[PDB]
Amino acid sequence: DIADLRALLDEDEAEMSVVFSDPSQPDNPSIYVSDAFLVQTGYTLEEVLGRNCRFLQGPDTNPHAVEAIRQGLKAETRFTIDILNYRKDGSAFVNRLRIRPIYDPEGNLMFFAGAQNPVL
Amino acid sequence: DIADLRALLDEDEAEMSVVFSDPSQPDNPSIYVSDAFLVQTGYTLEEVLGRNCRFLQGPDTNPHAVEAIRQGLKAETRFTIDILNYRKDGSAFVNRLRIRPIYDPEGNLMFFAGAQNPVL
Ligand SMILES: Cc1cc2nc3c(=O)[nH]c(=O)nc-3n(C[C@H](O)[C@H](O)[C@H](O)COP(=O)(O)O)c2cc1C
Ligand SMILES: Cc1cc2nc3c(=O)[nH]c(=O)nc-3n(C[C@H](O)[C@H](O)[C@H](O)COP(=O)(O)O)c2cc1C
Repeated sequence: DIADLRALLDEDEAEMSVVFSDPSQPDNPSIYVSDAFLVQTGYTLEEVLGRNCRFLQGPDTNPHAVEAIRQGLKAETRFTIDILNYRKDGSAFVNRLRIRPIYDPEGNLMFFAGAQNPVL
Repeated sequence: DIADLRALLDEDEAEMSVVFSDPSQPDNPSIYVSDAFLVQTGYTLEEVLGRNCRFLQGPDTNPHAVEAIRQGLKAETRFTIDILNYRKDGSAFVNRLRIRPIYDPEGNLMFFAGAQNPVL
């Protein structure tokens, strides 16, 4: 039996590119990625599940934006950042990335939710 | 924001005593316990959340039934066992315990769900 991770999505996220990660696993890997994510990025589920989402970054991604995300995750707070991301075919797009922490009833950090929106 | 763990309950479990545990944490602690569980066992949420459910066992609990549960968990399969359990006030009851594993989209074990039913 498989956990319905999508039952933890916000209303805005249902038709969105969204990723859930497990920060209690080494390197905070994705444990769920929506079909919209896979469509936008050009990957199959097998290519990305269980990997840290940094594979979306590429040669012109700003390293300070990457460090900003890393510190935002450590802060365990809601944040949004515009970051240059890349599809499997090498094409680049500005990604408005919104991340929020999700806690268990004890109050321990449980998951991160990250929603991607191409900036048009 | 808090994960709706109860959104992973089976239909029969909603008005039941149920526990979810996190086997990736040391000693497989409870991360969710229903109000029906707390009512039947006589505990407050603070007294039991984050503890392994073996606190339900007591002086006349059969140690082979305990070992059976331990092996069933290692097997990652659905199982049910009748085991003598105890409330905080020391009173004892026969517990028909049903446990099932819950996996993530990758297929890795994610949670255990355990439902308690007093045998009448
Ligand atoms: C749920 C989640 C979703 C993420 N989505 C993206 C994303 O869409 N694009 C991106 O560049 N980084 C994303 N990240 C950030 C990377 O996974 C990583 O945290 C970032 O590169 C900083 O960590 P690092 O310095 O170890 O690489 C996401 C992180 C999480 C936890
Ligand atoms: C989700 C879950 C619910 C459990 N519920 C009970 C229970 O109601 N009564 C009980 O005696 N053991 C219950 N257990 C079993 C104990 O937590 C523990 O696994 C058992 O005592 C065997 O492990 P041990 O030999 O380390 O004690 C439950 C275990 C899990 C994972």
